[PDB]
Amino acid sequence: AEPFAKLEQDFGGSIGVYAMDTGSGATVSYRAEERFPLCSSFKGFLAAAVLARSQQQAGLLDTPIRYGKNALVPWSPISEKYLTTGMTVAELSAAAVQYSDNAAANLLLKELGGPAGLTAFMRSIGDTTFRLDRWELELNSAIPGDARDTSSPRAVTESLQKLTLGSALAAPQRQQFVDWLKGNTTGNHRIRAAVPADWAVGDKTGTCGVYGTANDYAVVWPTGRAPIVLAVYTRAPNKDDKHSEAVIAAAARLALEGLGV
Repeated sequence: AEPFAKLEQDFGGSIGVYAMDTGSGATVSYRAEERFPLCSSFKGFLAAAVLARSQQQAGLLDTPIRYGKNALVPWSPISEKYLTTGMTVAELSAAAVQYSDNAAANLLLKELGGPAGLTAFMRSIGDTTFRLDRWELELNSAIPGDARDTSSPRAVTESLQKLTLGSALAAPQRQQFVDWLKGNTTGNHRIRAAVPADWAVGDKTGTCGVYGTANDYAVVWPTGRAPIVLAVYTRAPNKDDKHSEAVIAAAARLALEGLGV
C-alpha cells in the first residue's frame, strides 16, 4: 500500500489495484472501489456476454457476420483482413479479445444490444458498478471525473472470477472464455510481465491513449497453487499524461507479492 502510493506518485497519477487469491480468500486492495475508465478492457466481458447468450442459442458462434469498409475503425487488424469474406460471431470474439479488434467489438456490441446490452449482462451476473455508455472508440475519452465507460478494479476482478472460475457461464462456455483470454496477444508487457513463464495466464488489456489511462485484468494459475484474479487500472490528471505498461506490471508484482505469491 505504501509501495502503491509511492508507485502512483512516481507515475504522476492514480493506480487502482484489486487481486484475490481464490484459495485463501486473501486480497490486495488499493483504490479498488474507485472508478477507472475501462478503455479496451470491456471487450473481454463482451465476449463472455456472447458466450452466455450462446448457451440459450445454439448456432450463435458460427453465425456469419458480413460487414463493410465503413465498419473498419482504427485498430481493426483482423476485421480488415477478413473484410471480403466476413467473420463468424466466434471469430469476431477471438479477434476482439486477443487483438482488441475495435471493428469486431462494435459488431458484437451491436448483436448484444449495444453498450446498454453489455451493461445489462454485467448486471445479470451481479456486477453493479460496470457501465459501458459508448462504442469504440468514443469510449476512450477518459475525462477525469467522468463516470461514463468505467468500473472499479474490484468489480472487474469479481466479475472476471465469476465468469472464468465461478459458475456465471456454463462449463463449456467457461473454458472457451478462459482459452480466449489465455491467447491474448496484447498484454505481454503488463500483468503477464509480472509472473513466471510456467504460470498459465489469461488477460485483457485496455488503453485509452489519453490521461495516462491504461489497464489490464487477468487470471493467473500459479504452479501448485490456486489461481489469482487481479485487475490493475491507471489514469492521470493531464490529457497528455502518458500511460505506462511498466507501471501496470510493477503494480501487478506488488499485488502478487502482497498475496505472498
